[PDB]
Amino acid sequence: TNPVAAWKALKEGNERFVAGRPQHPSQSQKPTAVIFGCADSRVAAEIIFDQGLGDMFVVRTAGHVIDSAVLGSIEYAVTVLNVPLIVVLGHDSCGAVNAALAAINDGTLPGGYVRDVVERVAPSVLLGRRDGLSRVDEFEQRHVHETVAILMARSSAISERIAGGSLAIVGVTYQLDDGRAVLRDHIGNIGEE
Amino acid sequence: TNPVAAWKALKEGNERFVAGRPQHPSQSQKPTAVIFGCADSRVAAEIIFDQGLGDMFVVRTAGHVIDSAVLGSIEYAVTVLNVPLIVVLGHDSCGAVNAALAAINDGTLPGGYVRDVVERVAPSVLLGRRDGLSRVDEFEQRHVHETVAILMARSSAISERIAGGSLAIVGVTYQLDDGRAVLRDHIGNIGEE
Ligand SMILES: [Mg+2]
Ligand SMILES: [Mg+2]
Ligand SMILES: [Zn+2]
Ligand SMILES: [Zn+2]
Repeated sequence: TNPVAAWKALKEGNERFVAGRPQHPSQSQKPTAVIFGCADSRVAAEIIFDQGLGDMFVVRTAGHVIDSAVLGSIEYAVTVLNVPLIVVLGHDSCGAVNAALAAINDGTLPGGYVRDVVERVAPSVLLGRRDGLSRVDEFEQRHVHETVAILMARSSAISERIAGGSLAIVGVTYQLDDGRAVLRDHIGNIGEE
Repeated sequence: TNPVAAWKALKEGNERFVAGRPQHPSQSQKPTAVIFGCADSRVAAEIIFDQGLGDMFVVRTAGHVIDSAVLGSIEYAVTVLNVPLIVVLGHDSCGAVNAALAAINDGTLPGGYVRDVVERVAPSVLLGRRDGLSRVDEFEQRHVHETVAILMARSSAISERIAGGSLAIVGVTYQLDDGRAVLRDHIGNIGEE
């Protein structure tokens, strides 16, 4: 019902997952959070954060790429379903980011609608390279950061609710082999204090 | 490695889920299938089909709406990752479909990027109404059907691989309270014979 309670639920759920003591095995009302994840993730966010049925509204694309339908999906959860928290969720060994890194090397983009994915991931890799980054996971962390920024800049409905106090957005990553959800970016009050 | 083996894996996995005897509790290589699902689904496809880690490449938007990034995501799995099967996965009590039905009644679309979602779901509801449909689940089944058609029409890379023998696309629905994955549409050879 607010960003503090929503983030508390996810943080505790990931503590239970990491501990190997889940409350909602195979997931055992209106959603607590929007999760914006990557299509090549190897594990469901509902497992990572140990949530039950209907707790999460989940949007997923290759490399977290955003177009109008992706944006409208997230805006729908916030404005229609009144969801109080958006989590941009990144992961280790992201293949989409590796594909973007490959295209930059070769100086040309792939064809068809695959172009549309790589051209939306490549800007973050280029910013990353300007700042001295060189590894897929470093680029993915930067791309999570940039994706949070894109969502606020492109959607007045999102940005207004964050300013107004009823929405927060966080950038979070995990490494599959350790399971910990690492909080990176946080815009709005989520009760960390 | 081909659409027959891919569909066999999913069908058997859903039989194990329904039976209450899963091999991959909390999900216990290159993906076996693309799943295109709805963001307001209440349960992960990895549970419904009892799959392990990395087995599924999952794209999700509100109401299965398609834009360039969604399409490119699916095309990426097929052309880069050589995934042999796309599953358009629908579900009961879909809120996005109910939101589209509401907008049609009122004769005007919602604002911001929410417009972009409802205007991509509304065409299926209108076709549904022309054919005498009236319930959310009937409209969702029709919308699964239309979404399979859209993917083939909009992507030459997808359509060519289906014609060529290396890709199939299926439309599947489930009702949460019974768990069964119901096969509705099937383009290509998936070994049902
Ligand atoms: Mg902060
Ligand atoms: Mg057929
Ligand atoms: Zn990824
Ligand atoms: Zn739905």
